[PDB]
Amino acid sequence: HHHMIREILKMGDPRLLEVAKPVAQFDTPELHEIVADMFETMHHANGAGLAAPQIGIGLQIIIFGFGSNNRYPDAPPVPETVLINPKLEYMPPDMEEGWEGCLSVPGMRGVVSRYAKVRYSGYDQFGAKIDRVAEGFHARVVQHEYDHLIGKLYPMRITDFTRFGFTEVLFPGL
Amino acid sequence: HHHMIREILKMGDPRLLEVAKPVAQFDTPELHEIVADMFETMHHANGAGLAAPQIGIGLQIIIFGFGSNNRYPDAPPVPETVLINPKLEYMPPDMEEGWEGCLSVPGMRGVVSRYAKVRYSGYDQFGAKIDRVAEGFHARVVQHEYDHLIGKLYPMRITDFTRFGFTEVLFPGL
Ligand SMILES: [Fe+3]
Ligand SMILES: [Fe+3]
Repeated sequence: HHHMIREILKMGDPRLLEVAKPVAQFDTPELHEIVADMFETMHHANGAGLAAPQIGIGLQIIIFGFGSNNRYPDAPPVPETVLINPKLEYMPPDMEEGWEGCLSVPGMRGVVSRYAKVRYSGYDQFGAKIDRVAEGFHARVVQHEYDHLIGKLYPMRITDFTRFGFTEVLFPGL
Repeated sequence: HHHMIREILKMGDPRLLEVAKPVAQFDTPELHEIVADMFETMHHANGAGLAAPQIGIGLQIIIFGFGSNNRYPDAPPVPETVLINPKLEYMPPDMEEGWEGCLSVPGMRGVVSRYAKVRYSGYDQFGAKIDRVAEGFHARVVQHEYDHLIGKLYPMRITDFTRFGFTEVLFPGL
């Protein structure tokens, strides 16, 4: 055996449009391996977050968080988190527009409106409960990764396609 | 003073969102050079068509046509055409969906609804009048290149973002 980093599926793959299945058991060796592979893939690609369907695993698992990120240099530190079987609550009415990218949409960015604040709950990989209120970029990452679990990619959320394009044109300094 | 092929602007460049100005004088040395550069750029990139704003020239000039095209291998021959100051007439109600790409959106395809038939008129680079009715892929490429003159790129026309993604995933053989 030689370890191979897991590849990220690109938009157009029908697996990214499926609705992920819940994780039935926590703290299994296999789940610890999945989480390790997700962090390895996310870190190698300078991701802000990653959802398991993006590496072909149809499960409700998301990871996110960094101290600094050079694909999103304006983003503040976000707590490193493993969030399994998430439940989100959106807090209307305050929305914020922001530029988003996605490792499954390589080379692009677009403006997406997100809730300024969300509640999220779920479980870590050991089965411990998580229950938080998030705002700003933290809230944006959680919404973006949650969307992957319900088959949504951020171009589906864009309303203004004059603000969608290639990162090297939109953000040359990056 | 070596000739440099003109580069194709990528989506995100604000020049692609502008509304192109009409050509005021036909049959000038400058116009013949623009047309030559457009064909050079289009052919090198296997384009089905090209609009002057895509090479940074804010003028109402489109070119299109080929015997065969390897980015759209199912497309039939389309008459090679230079169309300046185009006037299009859309013919409702018959619409057709088809997979479109764009040299300004490298690496992607998406399903776009177009009129099955259009009328188009305008002038060639010598100032002679052109007036045709086009159907199918011929009508599709004329609509696609005309859109470039009014600041529209095909993701602005997509309504089903489950059918938008990377060419290498959607069409592996290409
Ligand atoms: Fe994503
Ligand atoms: Fe185009």
